[PDB]
Amino acid sequence: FKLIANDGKADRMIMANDLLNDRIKSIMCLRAKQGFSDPTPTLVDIERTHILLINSHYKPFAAMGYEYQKTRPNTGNPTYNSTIQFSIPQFGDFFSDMVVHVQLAATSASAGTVPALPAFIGADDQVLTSTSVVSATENTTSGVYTLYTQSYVNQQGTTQTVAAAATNFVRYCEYPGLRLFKRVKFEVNGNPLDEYTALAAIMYNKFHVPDFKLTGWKRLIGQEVPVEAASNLVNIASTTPWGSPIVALSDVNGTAVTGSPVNAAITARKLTQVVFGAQTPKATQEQLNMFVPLLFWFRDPRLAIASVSIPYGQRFITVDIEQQSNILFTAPGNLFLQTTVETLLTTGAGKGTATGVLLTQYNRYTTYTPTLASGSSIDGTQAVQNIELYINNIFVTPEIHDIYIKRIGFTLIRVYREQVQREVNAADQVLQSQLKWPVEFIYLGLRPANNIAAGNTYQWRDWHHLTSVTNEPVYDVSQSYARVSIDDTVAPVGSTTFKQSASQVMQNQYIVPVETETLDTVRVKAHGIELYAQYRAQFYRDYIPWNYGSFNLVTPQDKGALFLNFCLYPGTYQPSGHVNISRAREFYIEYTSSFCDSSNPCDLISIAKCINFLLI
Amino acid sequence: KLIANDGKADRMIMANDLLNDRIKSIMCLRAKQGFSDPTPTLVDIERTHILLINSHYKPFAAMGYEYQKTRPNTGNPTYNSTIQFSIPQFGDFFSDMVVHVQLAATSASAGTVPALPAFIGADDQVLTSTSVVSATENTTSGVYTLYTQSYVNQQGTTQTVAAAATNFVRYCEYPGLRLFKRVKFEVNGNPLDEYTALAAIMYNKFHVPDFKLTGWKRLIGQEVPVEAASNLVNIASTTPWGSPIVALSDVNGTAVTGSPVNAAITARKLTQVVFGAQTPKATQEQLNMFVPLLFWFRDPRLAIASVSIPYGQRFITVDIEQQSNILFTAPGNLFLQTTVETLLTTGAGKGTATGVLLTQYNRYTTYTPTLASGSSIDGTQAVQNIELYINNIFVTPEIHDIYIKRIGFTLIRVYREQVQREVNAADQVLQSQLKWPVEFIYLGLRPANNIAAGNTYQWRDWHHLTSVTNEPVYDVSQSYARVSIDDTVAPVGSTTFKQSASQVMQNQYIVPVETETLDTVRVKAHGIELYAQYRAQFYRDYIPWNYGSFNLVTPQDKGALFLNFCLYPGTYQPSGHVNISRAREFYIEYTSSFCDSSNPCDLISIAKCINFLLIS
Amino acid sequence: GKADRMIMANDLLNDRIKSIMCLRAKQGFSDPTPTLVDIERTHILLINSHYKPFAAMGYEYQKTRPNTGNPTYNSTIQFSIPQFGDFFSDMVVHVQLAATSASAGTVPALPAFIGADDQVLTSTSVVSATENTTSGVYTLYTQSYVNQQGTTQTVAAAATNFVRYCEYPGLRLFKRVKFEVNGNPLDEYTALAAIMYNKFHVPDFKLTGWKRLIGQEVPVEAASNLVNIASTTPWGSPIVALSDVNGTAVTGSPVNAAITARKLTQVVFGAQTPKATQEQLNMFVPLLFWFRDPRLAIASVSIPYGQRFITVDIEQQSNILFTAPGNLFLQTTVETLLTTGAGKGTATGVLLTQYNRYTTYTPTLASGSSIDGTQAVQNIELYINNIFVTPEIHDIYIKRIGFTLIRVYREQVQREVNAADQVLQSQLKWPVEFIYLGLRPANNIAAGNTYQWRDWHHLTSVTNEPVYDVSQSYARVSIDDTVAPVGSTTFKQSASQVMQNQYIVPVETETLDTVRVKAHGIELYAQYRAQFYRDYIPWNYGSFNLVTPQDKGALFLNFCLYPGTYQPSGHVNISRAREFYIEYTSSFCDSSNPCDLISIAKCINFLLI
Repeated sequence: FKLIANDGKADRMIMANDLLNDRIKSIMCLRAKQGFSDPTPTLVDIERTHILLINSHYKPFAAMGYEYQKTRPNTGNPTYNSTIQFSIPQFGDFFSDMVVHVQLAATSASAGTVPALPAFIGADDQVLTSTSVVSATENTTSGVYTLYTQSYVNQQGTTQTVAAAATNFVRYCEYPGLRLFKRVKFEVNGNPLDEYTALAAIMYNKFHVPDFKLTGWKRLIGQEVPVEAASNLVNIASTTPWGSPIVALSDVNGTAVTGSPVNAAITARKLTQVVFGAQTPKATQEQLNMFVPLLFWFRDPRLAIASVSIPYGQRFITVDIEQQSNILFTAPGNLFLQTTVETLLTTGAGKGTATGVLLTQYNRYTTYTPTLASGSSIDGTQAVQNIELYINNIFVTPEIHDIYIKRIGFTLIRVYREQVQREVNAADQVLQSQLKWPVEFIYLGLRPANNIAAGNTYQWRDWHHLTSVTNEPVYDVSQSYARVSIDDTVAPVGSTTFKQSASQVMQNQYIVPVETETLDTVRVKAHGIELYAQYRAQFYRDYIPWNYGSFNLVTPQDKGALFLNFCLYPGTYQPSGHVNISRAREFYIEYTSSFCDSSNPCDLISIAKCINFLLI
Repeated sequence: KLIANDGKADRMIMANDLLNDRIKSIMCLRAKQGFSDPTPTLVDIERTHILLINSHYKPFAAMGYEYQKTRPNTGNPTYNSTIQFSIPQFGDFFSDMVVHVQLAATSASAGTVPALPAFIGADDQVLTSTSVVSATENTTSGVYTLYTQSYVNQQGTTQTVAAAATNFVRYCEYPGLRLFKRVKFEVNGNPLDEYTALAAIMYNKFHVPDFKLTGWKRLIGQEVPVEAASNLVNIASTTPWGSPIVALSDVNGTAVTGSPVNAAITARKLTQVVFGAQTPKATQEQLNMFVPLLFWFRDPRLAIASVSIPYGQRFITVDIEQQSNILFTAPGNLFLQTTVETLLTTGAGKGTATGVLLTQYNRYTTYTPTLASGSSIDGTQAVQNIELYINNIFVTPEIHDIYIKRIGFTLIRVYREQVQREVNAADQVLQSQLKWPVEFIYLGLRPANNIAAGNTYQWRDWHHLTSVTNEPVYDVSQSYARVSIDDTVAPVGSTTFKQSASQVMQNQYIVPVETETLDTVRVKAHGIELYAQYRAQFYRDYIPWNYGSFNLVTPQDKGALFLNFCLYPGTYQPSGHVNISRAREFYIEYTSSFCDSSNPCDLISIAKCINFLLIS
Repeated sequence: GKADRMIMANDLLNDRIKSIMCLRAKQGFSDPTPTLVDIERTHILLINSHYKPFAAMGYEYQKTRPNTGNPTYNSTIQFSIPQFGDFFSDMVVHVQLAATSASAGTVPALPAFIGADDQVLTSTSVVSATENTTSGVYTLYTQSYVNQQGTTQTVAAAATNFVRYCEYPGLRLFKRVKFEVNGNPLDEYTALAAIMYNKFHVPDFKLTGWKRLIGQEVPVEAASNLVNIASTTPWGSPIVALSDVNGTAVTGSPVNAAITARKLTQVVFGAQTPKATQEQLNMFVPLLFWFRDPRLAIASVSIPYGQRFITVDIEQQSNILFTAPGNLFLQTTVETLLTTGAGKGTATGVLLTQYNRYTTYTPTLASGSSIDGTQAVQNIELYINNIFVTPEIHDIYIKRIGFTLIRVYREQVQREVNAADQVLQSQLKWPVEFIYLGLRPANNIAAGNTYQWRDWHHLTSVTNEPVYDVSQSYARVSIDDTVAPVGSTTFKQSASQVMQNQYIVPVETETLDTVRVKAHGIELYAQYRAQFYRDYIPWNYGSFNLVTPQDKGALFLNFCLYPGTYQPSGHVNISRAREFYIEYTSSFCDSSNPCDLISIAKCINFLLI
């Protein structure tokens, strides 16, 4: 390998090595001519035209150091559903990133009871005890007698008695640290300098937490992380779990049989994910510790705020705490409704009834439904045991401090501007009344009001979703077949003395959350001129987040998270585009919906990140 | 305390004594020169030191951007045709481009239940419209083996041979990437840059990091996994097992191996489901894709001046793939049930249909999803809409005339593709497509069977760069039954104590096992070894791991290889290349343990080259 | 206006243009049009295809064998760094371990009896029973060995274990990795450093390559058959879409599926999965030195050939390769027989009404079947990126750069038995950017830990929680065609519970509750919960250079603003680092659970040319 540095027009345009050699020849000639001791050029001489890919240079930084400080609230002992205020203490010359430690006590539901059994299903042979409800359907035409049985059991199968003791489990809503803070306000002189709601926090959750930060984020805000679990070998090369009668069969013409398993060719095991954190129902949710970070522009160290610039007299962080009934929820515990259907096929007298004779075919179907206990609810006395605000304080030399205060003048900042418009219309043009500055981009969703309804038993999960979520069962079913001869003098093949039994039992059940999009098209108009034409929803949810922002902008998992973009580099401090303030006044977001109507009201959530300034 | 000066280390890193000397100096000068405020500027400070707190930014020359969509000039779009778009006149510059493709809802044509398979056993053969039955006697063992096959639906209902049955339909695994057979950007009828689907899958493997992946999938029609939670599988302090087996101890008090104990955590299982375009469905709903055009000017810095490429002769030209390479037939609600029953009788005629005293009965059952006969894709499926979206950029008239006058030229990156079919285990392949400096090359050896119509897995293998075989993974439901048929005989030890067992296929998984087609790669140019003969994993794993930062993904595909010649692949600033001279006589040598005459493979080679584009 | 004036300052720009064109016209330039550099003195151009030419440079990799002869486990291997390029940069080690199997062994002896009655011992099964004449339940215990197909294995017959590699074997094989210069370690690190990198510095756009480089298996996505088919159901008709006598849908009666869906599962079949034969393992273990950065490649003339070496100490095979249960399983069967007539609850009781079977399978080691100690290190080679520059620039660079800033590892591991302690960091004597911290239980690396192959790199106490997939089964059969079955004891009951699969959940118990950091009478970090160092700090700092770790015990004590960048951005001063205390709280570590406090610091040093 030799390094060729001048090979035609392409190398002269990319490396320009002959101009570089002419610069070096010429620069050594002048250094010598002028009386310099060392004629060889300086590294910045070369870097006037060329870039050095091998370069160890760095700049010394003006001396600095930082330290975190904890602070308790001014507002007494913390509770749910209250406003908590923090003073920004006088410590560092600057303060930067902030995070709040939240501690919620271990908690359990109150003792309740087993509820009443369901109603009868069949019209005949109805018996209701304290442990089961039995009914039947007769069918004297076919000879099939169908017997329904429902009962309450625990996980081990032991039947529970109606009105006996039973306790529900408890669980947290998904991303509890994000729902806990209804509003977060940075306060100076009584006036909000910036504030955001849980709506802005979940938008951050959907758009700005890439994978290399995701496990820490979920742990910071109390969301359970899946744990990987490995099975036994399911495949062992050169063998099979199947009984040999069905293994490696060939038909009478020598063709390998379709549906006949053959030995495995690899040795493998299965991976499955389990969760057992705050969102998983438990008899006792243990103490929940969260570190909810505050999503203000000055998290950036370059944008730390001068302590002398904001009077200690009234600089506050203020956090409105959510109600407990929106954070902690009941859910079925160790109690399951067992539904059982049995079919009896008789041929003799009384066939199709409880008195039929000669039973040829028995079938059984059994599902299990996790059931809530009655009178068992969340402990309304659950203590908020601790809440403390952490502030990164930054310190600089007195010389640099003086120069810095006297010379920057102003700093560019980003603020949140929210608006929530209730909608029953399949199409509307909503004036964006709350927008008043240059807007870089707008988070946009159309969240169905039902996602936050107390009557929605999936509110713990649906609350941060921006679509309509329907719940889709996927059943794991175990299938049995059993055959038995009851006459030891008669060949069973072809005989009714060769009985038949089969059963289908629910092994498990998953719930698939199917998202239904609420937005079809979105149009952005200002003074009657289109900022965005009427484009399909997937353009703002998939394309714009894919194309712009690099590792600062995440293509969101939520099918309802839309990104109205107006700059070229949405993540970066350096400005790169916005919508002017005269247009920011008369600003319309027009949507079309296949979902929203009077029967399904929705909230059009628009959250804008706007450019503002701070003088010192 | 901020320390700022601990000996050698702190001067080299922070140089604070120097900084304070500079401050004293500047303050004395500005006073002596007659400045009223002698405090240094922030600019003075930064000539030697970096300020870790600095809100400085630069104002940007005013610019905005807005998208505009246009319809093709070539009439109504269809499969297997050429679509051409004009790049309309609108902005001073045009940049990122995406194309909305809208394929209609579709479903397969009505077919019939196929014929039953051939007999398996030689004895007792009976063929009926609903089942095929054959047997194998064994009068030595007493085991009578009965084979029965039939067609059923998901509910298990028998289906008559030649009865109506309809296949499901699915899209291939990245329909947006396969659909655009070729994508050209023509100026004056000549291709300035063009790429094929092979370039798109290379982008899919190397340049879609996970924080862009979900959106990327939704843009090009790849279904996205949905997380699904199950009921509780572990409840702390209890167990699903029956109590006779729980927490056993042997005669010596030691806990029994294989005896379950109560759980110690409360947990549920997470599982992923898909139900999008690649899942077989009765109806595949309307497919709306937004396929990004992977040209260099997608970078906003590198937008194309509209004055430089005149309207009326600039075009985006897309060649559309055939429908049969995009939309596919799959089994629907029809399954081959393959049942094997073994009857162990011990009385007279044992091992025969006339055996008397049945002791043990075993049943084994698999289900195989089966295609219906004469049920294929709807060839009339319409391309309902295709539209090119171009981001237009507007700048001030003042900067526009300045920029076009002074910028001179712009760097561009072009695709240079060569495909060579091979039947050799080893070979030297001249790269006749390389005319310009080469930055890096995407390399794969894709078996021809991956894109062949006879491969029933083409819908999935088409983008893979290895040989892919299908290993089954079975979930089996094992049952046992035991029944005494005589109430006067003690069951234990009595042939009246029957035995019955069944093995039922609960589900089946297909594991795609990758067999690598490349063993080593050597790169040789003008008689110079650029890369010595190295194992493939050096190019697939180490080079993508070490280079490119978040611009280079370590590919999942075991056959995706990255030949690198620059230090920062993905950046605009050039960082190394292969000169034109060596690019003009460039050989890729490979060795392969797979490619022979029975397994032809395509040595796909796609280079990214540096070229230049002049103004105006 | 007002807001745009400060962001774009277009009025000032238009005047600078108008101003510049006037001056150039006065001074007699042919072209009054301003330069782009003129514009960039005040404004930034968002559309700009400018670039600088780079001083010519190419690179090539070179491959070298050791100086120490043929490689073996548990030895020291040294590579020279040959004279080739003007600079050398990133380094990677190709390791090739031969295909291997366990030795032939035997089916172990069967378990002891369980019940006190009716004990029977053959070479294929153990049987024992527990009577109950009060209830009439006769319980029958059966244990035996089978293979995966269920064929009964005979005691003392042949059986071979399987072989598996420990997790991340490329990170454990390199016990010590070392860049020696003029006889002295310039930088060195152990496997503890490498696993910290595994936890903090491998983002997921690099993760599949990283795992393939160091011998960690990659999960493979696998799709199933349709489990939901819209407008139909797997359930048989009698239980679908039921309504009660009031017209209300029955709770627990399945309905037709609304979507068509299929499952995705993940499987592994790489070096961590037990196999009859592990095929030859090929790893490319990257060497994690500071000079992997091309900007910081070491100049050849400054550290010439002959006084520069890479020295690697190889782990013992016993901590890399492990035996595992192969195709051998302990089947544990319990059968209950409820009889009501004479002799009820014993083996002679008549009138059997209810049968139940419960069956689990436990993978079982074979006796006398161990790993192959002859297993060869078949090849080991060091790859070095060499960089070439023109003679003119190289002469200038070697005369002008002066020095380069470097980063080096400083490790201390102190065994602890205290629930709380304040531990002096004796290994820090240079500025400190950040420290990786963990309290690893000593049993995670213990040979007596069957799960050592998995726990060795974990920084918490890992416990194993089983998760079972149980197949439930029911059977009824009428044994008298002249008696109506409903309500009759001639209508028999039968049920079985068979283990379909078992998963093992690694539950991590944290060993660190709080961490406080002191240095020379200064609190650098007040006593905070571990989750502040594990979760908040890696989340807020480092951008794509700092991954929030999955290991619940990995902590990041940060002392800089931009960890992972070359430009310095904060450090613990030399005076404080020289008297440095890390105080911890533990709810796990005590006399019975020894733990190792692992502190690995990244320190700043400098290198002269």
